[PDB]
Amino acid sequence: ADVAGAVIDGAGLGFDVLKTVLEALGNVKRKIAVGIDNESGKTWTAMNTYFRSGTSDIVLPHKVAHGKALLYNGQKNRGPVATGVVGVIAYSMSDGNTLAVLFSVPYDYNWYSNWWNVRVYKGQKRADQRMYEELYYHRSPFRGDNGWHSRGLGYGLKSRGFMNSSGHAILEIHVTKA
Ligand SMILES: C[N+](C)(C)CCOP(=O)(O)O
Ligand SMILES: C[N+](C)(C)CCOP(=O)(O)O
Ligand SMILES: C[N+](C)(C)CCOP(=O)(O)O
Repeated sequence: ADVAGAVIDGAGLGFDVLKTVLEALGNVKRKIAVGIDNESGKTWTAMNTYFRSGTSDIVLPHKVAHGKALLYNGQKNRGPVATGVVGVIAYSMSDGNTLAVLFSVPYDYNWYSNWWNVRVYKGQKRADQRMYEELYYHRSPFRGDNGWHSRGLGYGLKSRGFMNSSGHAILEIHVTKA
């Protein structure tokens, strides 16, 4: 089966492949499978993931051509620590701007919920705490509510994505030319 870390045909991205990626992480309380389909017309080059909470043992897929999707994952920090998997993925686009994707899969659903977001930043900006705070608090993230959400991104692009509500999370995003 396709694995986290791979770049696949973007038409092959879907819940089945992400479920498999999520299952392959085994028995961990909070974990996420992330798939982002690049149909933007331009190549993305990975910069970094800012992990606010949690970690990954997967290399952030380096080059993602138009027509390809990346597969990735993250998991809570090891041991009983009551924290989840929360972070921002940042890819450079060939126009000199940055594609940023927020994911948040909190430890405690009594206080918090799943959220995600997608935004293009002007210039080359590495993912960091400031970007996490902007995307989570101020830039209208979407709830992981087991439903799809669309939004135009500017820069000739639009996004359509889905995230479920539970702590074994899947996040599937398609970035297409608007
Ligand atoms: C809930 N949060 C997203 C604001 C902070 C991080 O959550 P957690 O990793 O402590 O659960
Ligand atoms: C602060 N806390 C993480 C122990 C519980 C949640 O409080 P709040 O951040 O929902 O106000
Ligand atoms: C994410 N948010 C800051 C826009 C809404 C509040 O969500 P949460 O932190 O209470 O789960």
